[PDB]
Parts: sequence; structure tokens; C-alpha cells
Amino acid sequence: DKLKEAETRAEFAERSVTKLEKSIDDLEDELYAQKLKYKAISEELDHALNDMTSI
Amino acid sequence: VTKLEKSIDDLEDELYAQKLKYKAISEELDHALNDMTSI
Repeated sequence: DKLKEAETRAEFAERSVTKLEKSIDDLEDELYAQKLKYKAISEELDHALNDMTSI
Repeated sequence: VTKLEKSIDDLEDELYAQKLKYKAISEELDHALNDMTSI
């Protein structure tokens, strides 16, 4: 009896971990996409502040 | 822009200097053409 209970709950904990792991990979990927989409606009920036201080 | 603005002020100033350095030689001129037509 202790068994049916330990196993059923293990299955629910595993379903919840795979759900949360799937949501961590989407946020961490949406991420390097944001973190990188920036190095580009902040670098396009030191550049686009340097040429008008020069022109 | 700061480079070209600096070059516009130097040319515009070199300018009123040229434009004025002349009124003087063109006026020294109507004069220095009139006396030899007279002599």
C-alpha cells in the first residue's frame, strides 16, 4: 500500500520537473537571444555615439 | 558634424576677411583707372 502511494507521487513529481525544465529551457533560450540582440545594439551604440562626437 | 562645423566657421571667417580686403582694392581701382584716363 505504501507503494502505490510512493510510486504515484513520484510520477507526479517527475511530470512537474519535466514541465519546469521545459519552461527553464524556453526562458534561458529566449535569453541568449535577448542578451545577444543587445551586444549588437549597445555596440552599434558606442559606434553611433562616436561618429557624431567626431562629425 | 563638429569637424565640419569647425571647418564652416573657419571658411565663413576667412571670408568676410576676403570680401572686405576687396572693397578696398576695387575702390582703389575706380580711382586708379580715373586719373590715367585724365592724364
